[PDB]
Amino acid sequence: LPDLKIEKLDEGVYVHTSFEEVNGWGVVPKHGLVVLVNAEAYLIDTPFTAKDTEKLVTWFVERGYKIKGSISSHFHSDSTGGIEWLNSRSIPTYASELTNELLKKDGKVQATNSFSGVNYWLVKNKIEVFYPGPGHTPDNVVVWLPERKILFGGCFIKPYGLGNLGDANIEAWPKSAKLLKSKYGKAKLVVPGHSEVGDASLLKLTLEQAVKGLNE
Ligand SMILES: [Zn+2]
Ligand SMILES: [Zn+2]
Repeated sequence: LPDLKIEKLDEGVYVHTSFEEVNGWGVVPKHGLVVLVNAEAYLIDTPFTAKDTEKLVTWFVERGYKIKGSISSHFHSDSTGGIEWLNSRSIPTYASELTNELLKKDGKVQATNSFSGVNYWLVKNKIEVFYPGPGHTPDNVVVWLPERKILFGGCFIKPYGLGNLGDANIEAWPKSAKLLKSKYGKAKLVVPGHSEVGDASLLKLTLEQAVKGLNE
């Protein structure tokens, strides 16, 4: 029910926030990014719905920023819900091979472009994809913007509680978070999927929460 939000975070970097009512959770916000590269837009995660995906795309297109592509950080609908709509508009969609395998298992439309293995450049030296290992989901990836030092952690970054454990790997999450913290300690900003933007301390807080959740 709250409207899509689009807010500038940094030069060429915007945070989009969409909202869903989730049974037992109440209203759940979902953050992704729009990243501008030579005045074209890349969507980092789609909103939950085709409606908010269209609103997001239109906001940029009507301002002269063509959509070059989207990438989805994991198979959950809060990262993937707009894939069908983007595909229908011939906008390239990206997801890991494993994310696409889990979408297909969940009866969902797949991204048209897949990648495997651990580091992938969506845009050489500008938008990097990294797989830290299983945590929130088996397939969760993070997106790094090296020129800005901004990490989109997505639903893997859980600084105050692990959220929905439905598809989580509570055994692997601590090792995965330790690796992410080691690689991205230099981050200026970490953008979580469900919590507000913070600094690199969110990598430590996620590790602390994963360690705490394995204990039970
Ligand atoms: Zn999720
Ligand atoms: Zn999520």
